[PDB]
Amino acid sequence: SGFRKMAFPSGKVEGCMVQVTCGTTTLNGLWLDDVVYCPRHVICTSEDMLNPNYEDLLIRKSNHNFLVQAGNVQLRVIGHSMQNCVLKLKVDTANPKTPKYKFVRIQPGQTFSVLACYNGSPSGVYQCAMRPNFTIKGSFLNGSCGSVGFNIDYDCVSFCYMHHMELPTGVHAGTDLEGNFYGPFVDRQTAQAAGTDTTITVNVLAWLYAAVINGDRWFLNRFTTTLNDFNLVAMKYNYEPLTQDHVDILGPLSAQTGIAVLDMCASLKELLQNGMNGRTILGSALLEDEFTPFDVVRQCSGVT
Amino acid sequence: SGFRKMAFPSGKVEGCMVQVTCGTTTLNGLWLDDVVYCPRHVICTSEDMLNPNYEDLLIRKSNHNFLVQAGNVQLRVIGHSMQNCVLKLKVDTANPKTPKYKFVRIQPGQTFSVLACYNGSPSGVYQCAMRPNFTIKGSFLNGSCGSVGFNIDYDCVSFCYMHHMELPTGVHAGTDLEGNFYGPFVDRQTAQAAGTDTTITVNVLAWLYAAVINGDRWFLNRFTTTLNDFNLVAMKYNYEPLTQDHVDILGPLSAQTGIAVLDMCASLKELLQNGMNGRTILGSALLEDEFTPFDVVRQCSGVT
Ligand SMILES: *[C@](O)(C(=O)NC)[C@H](C[C@@H]1CCNC1=O)NC(=O)[C@H](CC1CC1)n1cccc(NC(=O)Nc2ccccc2)c1=O
Ligand SMILES: *[C@](O)(C(=O)NC)[C@H](C[C@@H]1CCNC1=O)NC(=O)[C@H](CC1CC1)n1cccc(NC(=O)Nc2ccccc2)c1=O
Repeated sequence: SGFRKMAFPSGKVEGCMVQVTCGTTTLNGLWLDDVVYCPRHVICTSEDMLNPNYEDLLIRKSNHNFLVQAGNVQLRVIGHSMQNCVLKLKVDTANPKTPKYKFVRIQPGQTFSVLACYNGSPSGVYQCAMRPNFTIKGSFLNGSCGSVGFNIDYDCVSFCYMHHMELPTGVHAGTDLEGNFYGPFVDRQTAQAAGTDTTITVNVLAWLYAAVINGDRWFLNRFTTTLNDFNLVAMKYNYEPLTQDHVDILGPLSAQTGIAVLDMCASLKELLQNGMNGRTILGSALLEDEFTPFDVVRQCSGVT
Repeated sequence: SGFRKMAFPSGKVEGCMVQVTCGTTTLNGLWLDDVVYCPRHVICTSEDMLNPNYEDLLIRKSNHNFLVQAGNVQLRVIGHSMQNCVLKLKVDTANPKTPKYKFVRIQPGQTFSVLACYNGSPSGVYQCAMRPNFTIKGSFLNGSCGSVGFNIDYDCVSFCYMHHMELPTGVHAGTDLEGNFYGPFVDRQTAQAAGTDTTITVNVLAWLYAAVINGDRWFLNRFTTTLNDFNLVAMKYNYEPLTQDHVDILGPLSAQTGIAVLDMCASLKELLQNGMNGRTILGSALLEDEFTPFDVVRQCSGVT
């Protein structure tokens, strides 16, 4: 049994990761078929970062300015296109190991695997969630940019994130693979703080269900509640408003544990109102909100 | 910046994972060159599990009893050998994608990546530590057995663990790739509980150093201490005795933060004696002991 923060295998993505060099700047690229994707700020100097005009910066740039390196192989750029905040570089080769793939923009609450890369080479993989504020709590050093976040349907890799910037609080922002930022952020060295970081209620309820499954159950109260009731408690503790689909979604888990959603909503309610009082649910001494109902099911089923 | 529990890329290991079927039982195998490694309890029936005599069970078994499946390919077994609690199956093919590899037995405190597998296909990867008791806190369902834990030196994969059983408390035990159990455990369905789970002191000190680096510093006290002093506090809170090498090892971190080891030993000392009082160091409301000094450095350097 047992339960951990666990990421999708990285093998399929690994072999799509290449180094991109334009001038001084060097960051990571995603190579699918004969296109290579990268953050457009690869063309920016440090003096530009303050206030860049990417179109204008693009004038002076040509195919030959972009050094794309796949291990020890210098892919020939033969065409370059900007899309929102991504650069796409047409190359003369197709990636032999392009998998079945897709670009998806995820909703806030949804989780993905992040393969961290420095110089086209992967350092590590870790799982995180798209937070309500639209930020992520990543692990990212200078060089990391152009790393991507993904899910797999054991066949088709789904690309949701590409990393661009770090923010106050030491959190992160980035783009879908069409280069639109999650959240009202821009690629610019300017003051742009995050909003209020709210907790993903449904995700916690899943974590609590995962505890029951596993055996931790001390938090299980004898009371029930209402949706309206609980949502009136939730806003006080900056949790996200729990809806009916959210209820629907927790059904299978409810099914498996024989604990109605709304009873679990009341177990949580007291934990908000009374804290864990220095006990540990599933190892954590905090309420974990970075597991989707699906993420739990994956792990309490053995899906591959 | 930011800091996460992060696992080595799984790509190289992924392509060494195969399904092994002997009778009803079906578990995972590691295929390197022309040998396939699996837990020997693949030859056990449920009636055997109670008390198995593997030698005796082996008599009735032949090369043709072991179905090794690499995706949709039925590797020909041509020789079978038992080593402690592992089965090695000689096959007529070499694994095309065998990486530079090694078998290492790790010490308690050392961490590795676990690639969880069901039916030769990987479900997920996650990082955990070999605990002082010699157990691991894994995520493992029936089917998981024969999954392996590894580190990579970005070249050479080092194999340290292969998963066999789950224990009371919902923790796990297993073997090096030579099939010797970590800890005084046997492959048998019998009563065999773990010992006292102690905390890996040095690992926590690293986590604390990772906080300072990142920016969390509220726990930094104005006091210092002694090794003997702190170790007298540690035993009370079931932490591992901190030694001089452990001090030596924390040097680079000390170097980077300009905080002597022994000052950090005093910051910890109060946290033991006073608890976090419902604050969060690096997201966790608990003292995290599953990061090696090296693990921190990797992540606060960008090693690949
Ligand atoms: C990325 O460009 C890269 O890897 N390039 C090789 C880089 C990655 C980040 C740096 C360290 N960790 C990271 O995730 N990101 C940037 O340098 C980024 C460039 C974007 C396009 C404009 N960037 C530039 C300038 C400033 C910041 N962030 C801050 O300094 N913000 C901040 C202000 C106050 C307090 C805390 C943070 C930035 O991310
Ligand atoms: C493994 O054999 C497998 O995957 N086979 C296909 C399997 C994996 C575990 C089952 C669920 N999670 C796991 O990690 N392990 C076993 O079945 C294992 C076999 C070993 C060789 C003897 N095994 C058999 C019998 C009993 C246990 N453990 C317990 O039931 N122990 C226990 C007692 C009391 C309280 C809690 C646990 C066992 O692991």
